[PDB]
Order: sequence, then C-alpha cells, then structure tokens
Amino acid sequence: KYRVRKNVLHLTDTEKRDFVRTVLILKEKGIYDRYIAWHGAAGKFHTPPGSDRNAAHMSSAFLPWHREYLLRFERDLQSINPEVTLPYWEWETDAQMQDPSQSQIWSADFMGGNGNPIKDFIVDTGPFAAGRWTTIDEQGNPSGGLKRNFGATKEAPTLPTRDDVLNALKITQYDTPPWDMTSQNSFRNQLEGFINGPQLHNRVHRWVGGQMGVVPTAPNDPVFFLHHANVDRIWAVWQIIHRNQNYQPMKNGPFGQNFRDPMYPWNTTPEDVMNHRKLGYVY
Amino acid sequence: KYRVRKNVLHLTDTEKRDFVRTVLILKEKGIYDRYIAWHGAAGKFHTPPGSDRNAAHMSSAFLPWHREYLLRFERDLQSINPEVTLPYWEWETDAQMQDPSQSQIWSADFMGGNGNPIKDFIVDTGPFAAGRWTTIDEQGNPSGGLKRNFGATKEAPTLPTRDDVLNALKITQYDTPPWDMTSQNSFRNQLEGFINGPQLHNRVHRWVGGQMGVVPTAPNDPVFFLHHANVDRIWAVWQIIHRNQNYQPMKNGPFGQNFRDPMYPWNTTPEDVMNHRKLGYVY
Ligand SMILES: O=c1cc(CO)occ1O
Ligand SMILES: O=c1cc(CO)occ1O
Ligand SMILES: [Cu+2]
Ligand SMILES: [Cu+2]
Ligand SMILES: [Cu+2]
Ligand SMILES: [Cu+2]
Ligand SMILES: [Zn+2]
Ligand SMILES: [Zn+2]
Ligand SMILES: [Zn+2]
Ligand SMILES: [Zn+2]
Ligand SMILES: [Zn+2]
Ligand SMILES: [Zn+2]
Ligand SMILES: [Zn+2]
Ligand SMILES: [Zn+2]
Ligand SMILES: [Zn+2]
Ligand SMILES: [Zn+2]
Ligand SMILES: [Zn+2]
Ligand SMILES: [Zn+2]
Ligand SMILES: [Zn+2]
Repeated sequence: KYRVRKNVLHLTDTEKRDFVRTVLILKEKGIYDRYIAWHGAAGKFHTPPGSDRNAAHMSSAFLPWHREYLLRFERDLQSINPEVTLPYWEWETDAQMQDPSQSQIWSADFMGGNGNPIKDFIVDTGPFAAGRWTTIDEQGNPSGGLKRNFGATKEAPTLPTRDDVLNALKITQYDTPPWDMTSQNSFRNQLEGFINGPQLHNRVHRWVGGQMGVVPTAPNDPVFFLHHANVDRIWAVWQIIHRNQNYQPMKNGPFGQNFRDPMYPWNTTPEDVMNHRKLGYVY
Repeated sequence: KYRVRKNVLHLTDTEKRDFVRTVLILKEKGIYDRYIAWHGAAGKFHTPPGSDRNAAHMSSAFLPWHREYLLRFERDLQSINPEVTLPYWEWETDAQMQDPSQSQIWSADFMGGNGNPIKDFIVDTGPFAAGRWTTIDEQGNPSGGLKRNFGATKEAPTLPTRDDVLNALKITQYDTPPWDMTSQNSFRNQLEGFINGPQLHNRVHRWVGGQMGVVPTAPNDPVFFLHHANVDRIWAVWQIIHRNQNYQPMKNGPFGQNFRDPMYPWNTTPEDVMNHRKLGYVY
C-alpha cells in the first residue's frame, strides 16, 4: 500500500515531465511494444474459440486483465524511475468542461492534443506526435503515427459523466452469466460500456478516436494507460463499496474467465489481482 | 537432469497412449489453445518493428524461444500425469525409410496419418482427426480440422537427412550478425532451415504440410511439439559439441534477441534456458 497513483490534475509540472520521459524510454528500449502486442493478442484470443468473448474484453476477465496489465506497465516504469507511478485520467470531471479538449491532460508537455484534420488527424503536438513516436498496425508493422479525433463519432460525441460512473457503482453483481456483452445488472459489463453501448470505458475509447478507437491498436496511445488507470480506480472503489461481493464467475465460466484461471497471455489469475493494495499501490 | 525425453520409437504402447491422452486433456481444459496463441503472437511480433525478424523465428531467439515453449508445455503435461514427458521425432532417421509416411509416429494410435485428398486433405485417422480435435485459424476462430499433406510441395518433397543434421552440428558459431534469415555460418540459421531453404526445421514444417506448413497455425498439429523436441535435442547436442561456444548475440542485438532480453510473449530470457538440464530434463 505504498505506490500512490494520482489524478493527472494533481501532478507536478515535474511529475508529468518524468512520466512522459519514462514512457519514451520504455518505448526506445522496445518494452512498450510488448504491451501493444500483449493487448492485441488477448483481444484475438476468444474464450472459447468462435465465441464473442476474448481474454481481455467482452467478458469477466476484462477488469482483472487490465489491472494486471497496468501493474506490469507500472513496474517497468518503476524500473526506469522509481518515483514514477501510473496517474489516472478522471474523464468524468473533464466531461463537465465546456470543451473537454482543453483539459490539461492534452497539453503539449503531456499527452499532446487532438489530431490534425489537414493532416488526416495525425497528432502533431506533444511528446507523441508523429515524428517523435512510432506506431504499429494490427499486423505488427510500423503504421506512421498516432491519430486522435475527439468526439467525432455519432455514437460517442461526449465523454462519460459522473452520473454514469455513480450509477455503475450501484450495481450489486460483479458480473452475471452468460458473462459476455449481453450480461445484465453486471458491474463489469456496465463499467466496460456495453449496457446501451457505447458507455463509460468503451465510450472513452470511441471518444478519443484514432488508434484508441479500436482494440488491436489502442495501446499505441499512451492515454490508454491513463484511461485504464481510472477504470481500475473505479473498480477499486466498487470493491470497497460492495466489500462482500466478489469476482464472478468462480467456476464453470469459460476457461480463462474463472476466478482461478490463468489470463492469456499470462499465467496470472483474477484472484491474483483482486486486492490492489496487495499489488503495492493505492489511488 | 531427471525428466527423460525419449525417441518416439523407444516409447512403449502405454507411454504413447498416455502422451496422447494427456494432450487431449490439455486441449479439453483449454490450455492447449494458449500455446497455439502464444506461438502465433510471437510470430507477428517483429524485432524490431517493420523488420523480418520475430520473437520466435528468423533470428537468434528461435532456439531459446522454442525451448522455453516446450518446457512450459511439458510442465503442463506433467501437471496432468507426472510420468509423461515430451518425446522427440527423429525425422533424420525416418528420412531413410522407403516411405516415411509409414513411420510408427503416424500410427492411428499416436499422431494419425496423412491427410485425405478426398476430404481436401483433412486428417481422418488417429486421435486428432477432424471430429475429435478442434483447430483454429490465424484469426483465432475455429477452423474445422487438422490437415496434412506429406511432401506435397516441390520445395520440400523429402525430410531432412542425418547428413544435413551432422553438417549443421559442425558449425562453430551459434549465430552471426545481422542475426536474421541471411546469417551465414550460423548454427541457428542453419538448424532453423534458411541456408538454401527450406532445410532442416523449416523443411519438416513444409514436408508435413497442412497447419504445420505455416507459422500462424503450426501448433494446431501435436507433431509440432515432437518436431521441436528433436530440434531442441539437436541444439542440446551442438551445445555439448561446442562446450566453449555460447549464445549470440549477448548485447547490441535487437531487443528480445539479446542474451538477457525477455522473449515475448514472456519475460524469460535465452540465458534462463541455456542449460536444458537446469530446466529439469535430458534426452
Ligand atoms: O459499446 C461499444 C463500444 C465500442 C468501443 O470500441 O464500440 C462500439 C460499441 O457498441
Ligand atoms: O527457408 C524456408 C523456410 C520455410 C519455413 O517456414 O519455408 C520456406 C523457406 O524457403
Ligand atoms: Cu482494449
Ligand atoms: Cu480499454
Ligand atoms: Cu517450428
Ligand atoms: Cu513456428
Ligand atoms: Zn491526489
Ligand atoms: Zn477476433
Ligand atoms: Zn468519479
Ligand atoms: Zn452491493
Ligand atoms: Zn483501495
Ligand atoms: Zn531412447
Ligand atoms: Zn505394441
Ligand atoms: Zn501404437
Ligand atoms: Zn541424428
Ligand atoms: Zn552421407
Ligand atoms: Zn544434454
Ligand atoms: Zn567448437
Ligand atoms: Zn518459464
């Protein structure tokens, strides 16, 4: 219970500089690519085969999978600079702004801004603009540059709201069968964003656009980790709120979705990451 | 140095009936799929991006990657039945037969035979015939059944020979820059099969045909593990023959291909698996 993950808006001008700095090093070393690849692989790993569920999304493992993912990422950051932890982007507050694209998270010294229309939506500002940050496509081949198109889609013109988060925290079940996109009264499916989709998690992805808008390339954008840090935080909150509800399914769910099954591409299980405090961090 | 890995031809009927039994259980539990997925993911993970190299092939990590792969596979088998270890298919010997398709490895009680032309070359005999063993395509979706077409291609009508193996063992360097398909005088590139390709390792894949003939689906066929057990054995032999030769490169090679880099999709390094015997097994 020592690493503290902070709200992006609470970070020092130097804490942000170091976070960005460390992400570039991870990228330069070739470590960052392993994360893009891991997420892409998991997204194509259906549980079971032919199904709509995959190791990292559209099922119960969605939350514990990304928590493990973030922990790994944070440990690598820690290996470069032990002062650096994973911050979270509290999008539900940014949603209140007149124009969310003006949030400090998109400043040139931190994530950079929206995509450039005259450039096809090719982020040209910030530390990860094309020319300073390589991207890979779904095939694993270089792609030419990060793209973003804030709220351009008709389905997700706006970021999720505080109300949306609060209502989700009200659900009593972690998840419910058939443990997939159609699950009802499921905190997991709700937070993920499938109830009246796209909502919450899925909605942020859709709102950002660019690589963030699709599963196979999403992690190409560093904000992916800031997004999922908030999703993880929301889950940690839900866990304290319903301290007597536990992960589901415990058994008889698809292999890879049960409480003690390994989560492809790793051997770690949901049980292994149920208590974030045990993982060494708090929000 | 305790688990003993045997020549398929030295296995009793019971040892074979047990190996097959255990592979089916692994399959039924959903573990077997994790291996298909791991190999497919590694094959699409280029080091570096845009390059021709991958995490499991066409570069220095080819040998230590598959050794780790088999070790993990063997441990899972061991978890099901502690008396079952990974056998090896000594194709060099089978190459001497008038008709290699008559080798006991393809018996109906073990790997099953060649594909059925009428069926489009679907394997209809043995424990893994279509109907008894599911497969998946490159996309992770069910594919309908294992296929094999022994020596059907013009490039690999025959299995590699003893001479081919012996000549490879004479190579003095583990590998040589640029640590890829074009490497010359390298044991790794030679054994892999790129010198006057397709030879040795690549040749067996090509000879078997079906899913075994292509990178993204090759593990779908259980013989994949018997093949790679022999390739691993050949490397173990090379290691004793050149007691004073070590893995290459140790540094300044592409991330993931260096002596102490993690090998996607895992964190294990070539150093971690250099001594097979410290892994708990011998041939
Ligand atoms: O719920 C949804 C989420 C997303 C985001 O990728 O896209 C479409 C949806 O319907
Ligand atoms: O050298 C080769 C190796 C392989 C194996 O996949 O296929 C074709 C080749 O020419
Ligand atoms: Cu995702
Ligand atoms: Cu996501
Ligand atoms: Cu192979
Ligand atoms: Cu292969
Ligand atoms: Zn704070
Ligand atoms: Zn898919
Ligand atoms: Zn909130
Ligand atoms: Zn409750
Ligand atoms: Zn907490
Ligand atoms: Zn023997
Ligand atoms: Zn017999
Ligand atoms: Zn037999
Ligand atoms: Zn031999
Ligand atoms: Zn000869
Ligand atoms: Zn040995
Ligand atoms: Zn020598
Ligand atoms: Zn290991």
